[PDB]
This record gives sequence, structure tokens and C-alpha cells, in this order.
Amino acid sequence: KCPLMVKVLDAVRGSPAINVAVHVFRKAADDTWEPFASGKTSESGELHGLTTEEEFVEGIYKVEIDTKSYWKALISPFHEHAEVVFTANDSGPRHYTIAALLSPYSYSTTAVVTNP
Amino acid sequence: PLMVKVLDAVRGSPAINVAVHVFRKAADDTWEPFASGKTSESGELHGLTTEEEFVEGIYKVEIDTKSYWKALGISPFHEHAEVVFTANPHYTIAALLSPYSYSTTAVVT
Amino acid sequence: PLMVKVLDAVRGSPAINVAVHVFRKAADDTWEPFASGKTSESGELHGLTTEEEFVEGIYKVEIDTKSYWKALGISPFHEHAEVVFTANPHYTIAALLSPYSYSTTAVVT
Amino acid sequence: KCPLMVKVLDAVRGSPAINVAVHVFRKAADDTWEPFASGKTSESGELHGLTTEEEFVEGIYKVEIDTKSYWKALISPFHEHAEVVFTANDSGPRHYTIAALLSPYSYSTTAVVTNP
Repeated sequence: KCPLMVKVLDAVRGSPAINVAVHVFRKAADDTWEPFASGKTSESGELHGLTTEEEFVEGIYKVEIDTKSYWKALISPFHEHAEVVFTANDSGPRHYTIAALLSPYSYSTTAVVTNP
Repeated sequence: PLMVKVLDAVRGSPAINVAVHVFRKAADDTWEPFASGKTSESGELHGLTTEEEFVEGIYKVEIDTKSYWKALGISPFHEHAEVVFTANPHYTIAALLSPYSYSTTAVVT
Repeated sequence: PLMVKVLDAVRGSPAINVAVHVFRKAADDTWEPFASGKTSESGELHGLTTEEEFVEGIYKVEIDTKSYWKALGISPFHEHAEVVFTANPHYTIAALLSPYSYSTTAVVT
Repeated sequence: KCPLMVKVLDAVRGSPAINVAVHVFRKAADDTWEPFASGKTSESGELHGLTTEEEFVEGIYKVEIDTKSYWKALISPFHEHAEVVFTANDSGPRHYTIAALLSPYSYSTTAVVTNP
């Protein structure tokens, strides 16, 4: 394998952040954000199967994590969502895990990049 | 009412000369330029806007983290960091930068 | 030369009235009390020490995060947060608190 | 299963933090920190097998992550180590993952607590 994975934790509960919606976009030649993939985290706070090594070509990707819907569905948080934007696969294929740690007024995000 | 502070977690210092662009979501759902600056020597950016123009609405603060790391000779992961929020308490948007990670917090007083 | 700032990531605010204890590692490898205070209304603690007494050495800053969350009616994970470092650039120790997580950064200028 | 696990990431490299030494202590009846377990992270940045459900009784535990040796063994970091101190198993047995994200002048740590 899965070349793009998202893992989300809840810093308030000390648990996986479950049922967090995630939308992925890819910059198109026109320079606009085209829908690329979407899904939601599981009970372990992970999201797999967004894409395939074949479809995940080079490009600029935006991973939007819908944190406000997450918190509301539980609390009124600060951010609308957490947006992770990066160039991918520009030195050849890699695997990416986008990790995010969520608090109502704060989040962090880290990328773990490996080369299968 | 809107302040940006950026810290470098690799050097344990303010992140200086970082470009910051603020946008407001237009009725057409597009992002209109609203304000921009470079962080100061203390990693701070002030006077982006006034209480008058900073009306309720959704805002985006884009921090050009990539140019920052490149200036320092370091290869970073993100294109930029983006903070998106509804203005509806002075807002401080703080960001802590590492090459492959960043954290952002809102201090609303 | 030593400042502590504490933020609450749940409320997006300064963490007020948080007890902070600083210790210095003695030659006997024990931790000697060195300084302590409560964060202010701005989540800040200053005047812990002077340039004179803040000599090189290893220091520990203990932040009583547990009492903080309990005062707010919230069940937290950590007993406290601990920042341990060698003083050898003004040191700002900043901490960002959540019930089950905290981050700490050093800003050395 | 393993009731106490540690996971460490490097925020500079975007990778697991490998060969990070970790020492665990438990507060004794005397109120001093007794050695409880130690180990080092693997190539995936994880450390398993510190202890067993049977030995991991209630108590106050300190997980010390030796971040300075880690960075030096690569850079001169700020902290001596990252120290995670918590009461465990006071409402019955739980499983704990202590996650830490490391930068030379900053770290974060999060607990994920589950009830098998």
C-alpha cells in the first residue's frame, strides 16, 4: 504493498482516532486540485487502500484530514481540517505514511517515507 | 487580532524570514489573498490585519516551510504548512517545524 | 535566562496556574531543588533564576500536568512532564499539553 | 499480548528512530525508581517484549528514552532524554504504547491505552 497510508491518533482520549474522513487530491496540469482518493480511518485509526503503486504517480498531493467533522461528531475544535501537502515519487516510487495527532486546538503531522 | 509565530525544532530557534500568506474564503468558495509577510527575527509576524477587516469567515494561513528548509540546505517533506480555521476570543497561530513533521496550535485569548 | 511557557491544546489557551519545579543535578547525581513557580495568566513563568546562579550543569524542569488536568475535571495520562537538559545561546522551555500527549521544545537564543 | 510498547519516529529524516535505548523504571514502596526493564528500538522504531502482563503490575512507571545518545550517535541535541511518567494498571490491566516523535530541540510523546 500500500503506497499511501494515514494513521490518526486522538491526544485527548489516548486512543486511535476512528472514523476520521480523509480526502486526497493531486495537483493537475492545470494547477488545480483534482480528487484522487478518499476514505475513513478504521477502529485502529488507520486508513489503507487509498491507492495503488500503479496509480500513485509522481505529483503534488494534498491529504486533507477532516478533523472538525471528527471533533464535532464527538466538541467544537479550532481547525476546519488538517491539510498535508507534499511532492511524492519524484525520486522514484516510495511508500508514505501520513501520521497525525489531534487535539481540539492543535494537531501535528509527520511523514514516514520508505523505499520498498 | 492575528499573529503568527514559527519555531524551528531542528535548531531550537525562531524560524526567521519564513513567508506567510493568509487567504480568506470568498463566497465563490475560492481563496482570496488577504495578508502576507515574512517572519521576523523572533519568528514572529504581526500586523497582518486589523480588527476591522478581520471579520468572521474561514481563513487559511499558508507557511512556506519548503523554502525555509531549502535555504538552510535541508530537504523537507511538505510543500508548505496550511492552517485553516473559522474566525468567529486575539488569535495566535503557532507552528513548530521539522523537515518531515510540523505541529500547529491555536492560542485564542 | 530561563523561561517556561505552557499551552493547553484542548482549550487553545495558556495553561494557567500550572506548578513548575526546576532541579539541578548535584554531584551526588541527585536532584537538588533549584527554583519553582506557578505559570501566570499568560501560561508563563519567569524570574526562576538569575544569570549568576544558572551555571552550566544538568537541569530538570518538572511541570505538574496531572494537577492541571484534574483541576479541570479531566483524567490525564502523565504524572507530570519532565524536561531534562544541559545548560552550557536565554532558554525558553515550552510545553504543549493534551490529556494523553505533550510536546516540549527548547528555544535557545 | 505485549502490555508495554514504545514506538519512536525521527522528524528530521521522516523515518523510524532505530537503536534508541529505552530504560523503564517503577516507583518502589520506598518511593525510589527501581529498574524495571530496558531495551532498544528496532529498524521499525519499535520496542516490544519489555515486560509481561504478569510482571507489569499496578504502579508508577517511568519510560526514559535516551534521545541524546540517539542524536549524538548520528548531532548535538537539547535534551538529555525524554522521560514519560505515568500510573499504570490502576483500573485493571491495560496495554500501553508510548509513542515519541523526536527532533534535536523538541520532542512529543503520546500514550495509546487499550483494554485487551
